[PDB]
Amino acid sequence: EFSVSYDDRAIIINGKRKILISGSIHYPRSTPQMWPDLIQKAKDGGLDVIETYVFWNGHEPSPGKYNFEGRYDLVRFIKMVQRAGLYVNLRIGPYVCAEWNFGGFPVWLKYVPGMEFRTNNQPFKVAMQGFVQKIVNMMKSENLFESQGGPIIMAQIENAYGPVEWEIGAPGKAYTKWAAQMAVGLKTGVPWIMCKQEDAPDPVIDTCNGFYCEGFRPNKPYKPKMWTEVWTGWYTKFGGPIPQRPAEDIAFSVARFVQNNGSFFNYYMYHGGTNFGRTSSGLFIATSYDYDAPLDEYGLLNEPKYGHLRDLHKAIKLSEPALVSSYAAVTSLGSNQEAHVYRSKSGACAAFLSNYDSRYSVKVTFQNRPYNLPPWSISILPDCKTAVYNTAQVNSQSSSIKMTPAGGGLSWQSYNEETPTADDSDTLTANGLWEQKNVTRDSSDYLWYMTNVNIASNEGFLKNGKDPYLTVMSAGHVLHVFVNGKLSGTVYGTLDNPKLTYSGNVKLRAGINKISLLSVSVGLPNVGVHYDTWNAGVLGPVTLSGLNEGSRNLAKQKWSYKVGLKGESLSLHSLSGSSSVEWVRGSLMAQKQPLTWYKATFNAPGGNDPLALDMASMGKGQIWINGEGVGRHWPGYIAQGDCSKCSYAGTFNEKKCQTNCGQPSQRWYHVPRSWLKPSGNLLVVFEEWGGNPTGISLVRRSRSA
Ligand SMILES: *[C@@H]1O[C@H](CO)[C@@H](O[C@@H]2O[C@H](CO)[C@@H](O)[C@H](O)[C@H]2NC(C)=O)[C@H](O)[C@H]1NC(C)=O
Ligand SMILES: OC[C@H]1O[C@@H](OC[C@H]2O[C@@H](O)[C@H](O)[C@@H](O)[C@H]2O)[C@H](O)[C@@H](O)[C@H]1O
Ligand SMILES: *[C@@H]1O[C@H](CO)[C@@H](O)[C@H](O)[C@H]1NC(C)=O
Repeated sequence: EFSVSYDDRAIIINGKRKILISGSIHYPRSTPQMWPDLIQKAKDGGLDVIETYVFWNGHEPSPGKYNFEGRYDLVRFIKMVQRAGLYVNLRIGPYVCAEWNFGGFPVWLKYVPGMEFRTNNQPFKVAMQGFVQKIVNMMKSENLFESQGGPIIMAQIENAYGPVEWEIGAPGKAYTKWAAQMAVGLKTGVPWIMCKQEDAPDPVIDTCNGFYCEGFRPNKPYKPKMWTEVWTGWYTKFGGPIPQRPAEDIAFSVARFVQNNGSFFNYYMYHGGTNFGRTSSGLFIATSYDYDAPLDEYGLLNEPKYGHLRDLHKAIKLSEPALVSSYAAVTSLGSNQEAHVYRSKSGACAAFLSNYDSRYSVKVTFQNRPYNLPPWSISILPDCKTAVYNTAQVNSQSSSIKMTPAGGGLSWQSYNEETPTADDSDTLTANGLWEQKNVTRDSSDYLWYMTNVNIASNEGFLKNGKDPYLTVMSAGHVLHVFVNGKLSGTVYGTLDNPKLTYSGNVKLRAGINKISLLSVSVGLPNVGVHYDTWNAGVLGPVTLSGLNEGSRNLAKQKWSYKVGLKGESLSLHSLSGSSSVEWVRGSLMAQKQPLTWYKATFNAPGGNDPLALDMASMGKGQIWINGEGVGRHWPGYIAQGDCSKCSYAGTFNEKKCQTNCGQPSQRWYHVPRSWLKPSGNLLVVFEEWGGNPTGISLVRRSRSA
């Protein structure tokens, strides 16, 4: 009764070939209350398919122990897409990349004996197989594959493994063949895909990802041409600018794919949303995952992009009957101009008129009619006669963002975190430096590295006014050097160069001195060959120079360790644990002091406009609302980059249209309205660096013209 197949031309759904317009919405990057609205906006946006990864590390935070509640109710999500009458592309992975913590892998999986990620490895294959089968059976049980009458029209195994293969060699090739075969073996009833996988074995369709995919061809003539990730922008990193991609360029890129036998394209992202909590964003990925998506982080329409693409879709639909019953024939129109014509025997005809010149308009003559093609544009003629649309002629009104403060400054109470000093009587120690992930298992961003340094009272520097020199090399990502109780410096890295060295004169005194290093990870790496093996934390070298002896290798002494903060162990973020301790009030409020907790109670504003926290007054830390993790803040990290003004025309790259340079990387932090009660809301902020909580203001988001 229902089926999904495919031929050289398209995916065939229930016996009908389709030109499928898709967009990505990641279920855990918004709330269940937001989903129907997001999905409805997608539908009105002209999307046929919603595409999502599955996030293993969210769904299995402990072997055998699963989570499918709240924003992680995968089944609830898929069912809401079905209710909107849209299809689903379930990209199961379970390596997913996605700028997501560890690429989606549960951290515990690293520490399974014999384990090795994304290669021909028995522990890996068992774990991977097990979870993929769990997800497929969960879907099948509720008849959620299209074959069974459900919305899922295809699924992805792995993610962009192709590049990784080339470096890993034969074991990669064997893993690829295994992953494809095992996926197909789960008998979903619908096609399987792998992205960036030139060697995908039948019957798996290999797809394309990027800014443009118009030249791409699947690895067999009898597979449709599909573009699984049309990048709508780029991620925002802490330390980085807000990257935009011009709607006119996207529409061009899409038109250019479709005109050339493309039959499936998917905006990555259609709704980017938010990296909530502390196990969502990957290495240095900002809380905001806006991606300059057609639906902004807050779920509002990103005009004009949203509309311009709605118009594109409308035009593709007018062309569809012709598109699906012919093949693209190319007629040269000029030096740098083409016609792509889909003429069926039924008489139905659709034409695409292109101008690849990035500088000049060209007048072109097609079937006796003149067409002005703006630079870097395509005109779509659904009947081969009248241009209903052109990729550079944007007929939606633009929109910009306003954040209107609402409520005011709340009453704050503080709670100072202690700066721990090692001693003779510690619990968890070793004669060397341990890698952070290994020690913390990612239970917290924080690991204290602690040691004693003995200074003999005859030391040269003691006789004079001098201070010895301390070098702390760390694999990243932030490091606070504490000497004899006091903060001595803070060094921090970038996505590209997460490595750190602190280098400074430290005032030591005769006898036993206390060094305490606060090592902080900001998400776990999520992309790269052997990215799981990359280190975090202070693995040194660590030297103390300017002594009677030459330098002293402090990696070679006894170290002690404290995982996490005490506020974490006390859950000062939840309502129960917060009022199980006692906080400072009034005048004696923690002002610009590191490692501080702050707490306040507020009423939800009225209105139906999305809400954020203005955290400009703050440094770096985490935010909770009624015990639910809003995410990490890091307004302290100023955006660095090249932010020239750009035009839509010409080959786009992620750095072309960057904005907000010399401003806080992310100032506003999304708060889902579904997280609020009318009154008595608990706002907890751990401040890592130092900030003034008073000026923390709640804000209301609208989009003007
Ligand atoms: C769109 O698809 C068809 C095939 O699916 C392409 O036409 C084929 O071109 C190949 C290689 O150049 C020929 O050997 C085949 O004989 C053609 N097949 C058929 C069935 O006609 C066509 O070129 C593609 N369109 C564009 C724009 O390239
Ligand atoms: O899949 C979602 C994310 O993909 C990321 O890039 C993946 C791709 O990166 C290429 O540079 C590389 O050649 C290839 O091996 C893949 O790893 C995107 O950069 C990211 O924005 C998401 O789209
Ligand atoms: C990892 O942790 C264990 C102690 O729990 C230790 O034996 C091992 O050497 C550590 N290795 C590192 C930090 O790489």
